[PDB]
Amino acid sequence: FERAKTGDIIQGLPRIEELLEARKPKEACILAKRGGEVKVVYGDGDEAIAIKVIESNGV
DNA sequence: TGCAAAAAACGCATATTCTCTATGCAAAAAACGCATTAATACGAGAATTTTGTAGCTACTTATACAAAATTCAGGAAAATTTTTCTGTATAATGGGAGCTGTCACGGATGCA
Repeated sequence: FERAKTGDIIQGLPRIEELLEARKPKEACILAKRGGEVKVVYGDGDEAIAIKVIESNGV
């Protein structure tokens, strides 16, 4: 089962230092070059759990 | 239970009279004066005489040389303790002791 890794005893003394020295909050790395739109749900038509990201103007 | 009323007491007629307010007597204190004697103090004399001043004299000390008769600081032996060095001869042939339950981070390497 998906299970709680959320919180609402969250964002406390630890959840700030990770931004103070500016570490890797979420360690993500999404890019940008503008398109941008609903983009199906994951890029191109998505599919069974397919995964991509988003586009409007762009090449 | 209202008084009218009688007798004896209790109130308007003086003797008595007796504490009482009132002056002359008298006796001894006292204090004042006659006063007398003695003592408290003035006068003179020369005697002691201590203090005040000078010079002499004896004691006391200012000072100038220094090795007195005694203290001490090294110097150089011992005296005993202690310290460093050297030496003693069978065989002996690879070292124990915890680290193994922390979370998270930042490089820094290895390993295909």
